[PDB]
Amino acid sequence: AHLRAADPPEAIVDAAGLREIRLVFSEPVVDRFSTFRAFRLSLPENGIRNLTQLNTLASELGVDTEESAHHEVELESDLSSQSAEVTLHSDEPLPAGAYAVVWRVLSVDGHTTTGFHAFVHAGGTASS
Amino acid sequence: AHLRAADPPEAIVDAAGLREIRLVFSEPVVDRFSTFRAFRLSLPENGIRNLTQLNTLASELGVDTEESAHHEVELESDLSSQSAEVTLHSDEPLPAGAYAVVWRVLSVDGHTTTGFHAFVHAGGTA
Ligand SMILES: [Cu+2]
Repeated sequence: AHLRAADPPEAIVDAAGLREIRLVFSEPVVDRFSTFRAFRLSLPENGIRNLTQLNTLASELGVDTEESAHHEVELESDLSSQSAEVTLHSDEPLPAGAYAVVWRVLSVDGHTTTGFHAFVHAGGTASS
Repeated sequence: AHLRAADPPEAIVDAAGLREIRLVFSEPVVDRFSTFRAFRLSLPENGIRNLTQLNTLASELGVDTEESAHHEVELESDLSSQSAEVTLHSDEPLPAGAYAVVWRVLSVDGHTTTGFHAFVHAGGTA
């Protein structure tokens, strides 16, 4: 499988009120065996200067990351579109910050893949 | 004259509770003839992918921008360090967002320059 589509995209977005992340894969995702988590990333003193730097940080996290050593976003996932689309619904609106979603997916073809998708939320839980 | 340094710098910073922007120029700034404004930028639907894109948005603003066409930050400015450093104090903590600071400076050498500085505040007010 591979990721076809993700919203928010890999971008600095405003999106005040954001409370969901959507991923669309190229194949149906098998339930149970596929898992999804997201993190609010700690930015280094004086920040990051492009999304390449953000991607480097995000690439080190995974589904077996330890929650107490990081800042996990609590969320609930559901499968749709004959299980090719995954919607991650956050408990409350996401504040501003840099975020990564990480996964391990077993696809209908029987292969397991891992990956991540990262973005910068420049809006807050509500409109300025 | 040119900008030597700025804090926040041109980056994506967390900086929860940010309420001031410091700019340091290469020459003393003349008060009154020099002015400073800041704006919280509207990002496009697709978001932006890099800070060059941020620069593009910021570079169109200036000291003669119309306040009602934008989202201006209410602030007070203060000169120091024999007038080469400018501190911009925001009236409330800055909410998260992309920002631009713009200026027109008259330097003690009698020359006027314009410029801008942009950053992304990815943290909140606390
Ligand atoms: Cu000059």
